[PDB]
Parts: sequence; structure tokens; C-alpha cells
Amino acid sequence: NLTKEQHEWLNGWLELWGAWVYSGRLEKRMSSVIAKFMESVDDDGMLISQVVDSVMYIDKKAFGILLSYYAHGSSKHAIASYYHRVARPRKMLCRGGGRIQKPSLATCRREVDEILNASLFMIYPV
DNA sequence: TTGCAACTTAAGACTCACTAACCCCACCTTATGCGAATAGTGTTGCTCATTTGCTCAATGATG
Repeated sequence: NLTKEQHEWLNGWLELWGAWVYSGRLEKRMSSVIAKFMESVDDDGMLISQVVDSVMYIDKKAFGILLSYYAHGSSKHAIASYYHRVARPRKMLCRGGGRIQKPSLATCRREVDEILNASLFMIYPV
């Protein structure tokens, strides 16, 4: 797990990073997913963009979520809201049981939280 | 003779008019503007209860 100084440090880096990118100052060549986000609208931001694209290159879903939170500046609650909207029925050993249904909102909140913590966790040493 | 109870007539207000069924249609709108207040609703960090999977723990049944 990361610490909280690392949280605030790299948090501020992703704040100026997403504020830098979202103005449109980044090129297509960094990612086609970064290009995808730029279809939906300095060396610091390009260095970090190589970092974040390098680590979060492989998932692209939480990478897009990461752009939604930092580049766009969206609240966590709306992200888990739409994410609960796009939910499919899954197998979970629930408080209810191992039946197969669409999960609750608070579960989706937990998932945005843990994909946040794991995302930041995988970014930080890079 | 005169008042007075008593009888008579008339005027007026209220109630009230069979039982069941089927079909159709018609149903009810015009100041602006501004600030203040409030309700709502949005976000987030943080609980609490509840089902399963699973492990210990013993005890008589069995090899």
C-alpha cells in the first residue's frame, strides 16, 4: 500500500498532469486511448504521460477512469454511479448469497476505490 | 260594545316519484422581475448486519 505523502505528492502531480493534458497539449502518439480521450473534448506532462501510459497501458479501462477523474475532474460518486448503471450480473458470494445478479452501488464505490488505490499503487515507483 | 279566543282559509316550503342491462362521447389555462430562502441533492468518509466457506473439537462407531 502507498503512504499518504505519496498520495498527496503523486496526487498533485496527476492534478497538474491532467490539467496539462486536458487542455489538449498532448499528441496522438502517446496513446490511441489518450487520443480517444482527446476525441472526447509541458515536458512534465509528457514525462508523466509516458509513465502513466507505460504502467496503465495494459488495462485502458481504469486508465480511462483515471483520465475521467484527473483529466476531466469528475467526482468519484458519479463514476461509480454510471459504473453501477453499466453493470452486468456476476457471481458474488454476497451478503445475500452466491446468486447471479447486478451488484449494489456501494460495491461499485468499493471497486472504484480499490482500482484507484491499485492504480496509484502501480503508478508510484515509476 | 269591544276585545279575544277560536275557527277557517289560504299561502308557502319540502319530499317524492319501477327494476336491471348495454352502447357512445365530453370532460377544466396566463406578468414580469428580483432576491431570499429553502429544499434538495451530491459527495464523501465512514458503519453494521448477514451469508458461505471453512476450520477446530470431540465421541461413539467402526476397523
